Amino acid sequence: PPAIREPNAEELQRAARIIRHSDQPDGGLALTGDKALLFHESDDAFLMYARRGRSMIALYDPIGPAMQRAELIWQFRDLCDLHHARPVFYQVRAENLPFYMDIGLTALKLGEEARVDLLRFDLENAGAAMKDLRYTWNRGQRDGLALEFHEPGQAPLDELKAISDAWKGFSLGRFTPAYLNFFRIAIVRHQGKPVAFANLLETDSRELASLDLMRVHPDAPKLTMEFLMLGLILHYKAQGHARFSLGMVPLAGLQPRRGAPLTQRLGALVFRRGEQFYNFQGLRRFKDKFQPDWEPRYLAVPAGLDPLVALADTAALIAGGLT
Ligand SMILES: [Cl-]
Ligand SMILES: [Cl-]
Ligand SMILES: [Cl-]
Repeated sequence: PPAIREPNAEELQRAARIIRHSDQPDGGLALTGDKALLFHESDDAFLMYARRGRSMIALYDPIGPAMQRAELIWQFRDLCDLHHARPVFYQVRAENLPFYMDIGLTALKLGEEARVDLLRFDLENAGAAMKDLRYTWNRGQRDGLALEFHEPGQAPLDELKAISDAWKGFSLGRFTPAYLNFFRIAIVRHQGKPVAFANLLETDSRELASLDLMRVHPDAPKLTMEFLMLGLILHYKAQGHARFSLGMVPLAGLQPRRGAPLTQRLGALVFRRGEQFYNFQGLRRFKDKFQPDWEPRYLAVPAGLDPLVALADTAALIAGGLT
């Protein structure tokens, strides 16, 4: 069998095209180039993966049209058997689960993704949740916080490096010019001084927009984070987008429920930090400030086999990274 390689600049450009034609902005993580690309025979859809141990671990569901997604999943199983490796899918949607079942994979709960319904989101709606955001938006504007947007290529990357340094791989983006040049970038300035930034995952449609890197200067005001997020939500709402993703919160960050099946517990082993799980304290509570809708995300592993092995390889690949 041939060699698993990183994609070239021609392949990356082809992948970038596929993402634009999709409703899957999170596919933009393929553009770091540290993930191998499995293109459909039509070159209208791709799947991204990495190898760790005897496992081949795909990142997210395949990027592309519905039918091509399903056929890529079968392609991947074929490719995995050709290399004598076990297929693993990291952070997949429940709707694609039947396809993973068909190639002989079961699943473990990994966490939950928070997405804000932009069409329903309004700061003048009821509830104290909206009240607090109105305060954050005005109090923050008094204090000199301002959100700006830069087309791809723009934005002082030297000023971004300052925040980035004061503040990996596979499931995350990389602070490199080659990568950040692909995306729109939002910057928060405290009375002119850069205090936070974030690259923006978009598509040519307005179905979904999400996040990747989001780094904040440690000396920045407390509200900078909340302000930056709220600003992005209002921004994409105005642009006419339907949903905005705040990212995922792994199991340990959700409300603890023991007495639960191992299927909905074992997924925690992906995020271990020494003698402790990453607890992701307040991460759920923070995302909940914007009243998002939560949806499960799964880790697809070979069925009828001890998932501890695939969990180990997945844990190693992730190396503790999250948005
Ligand atoms: Cl996702
Ligand atoms: Cl999907
Ligand atoms: Cl402060």
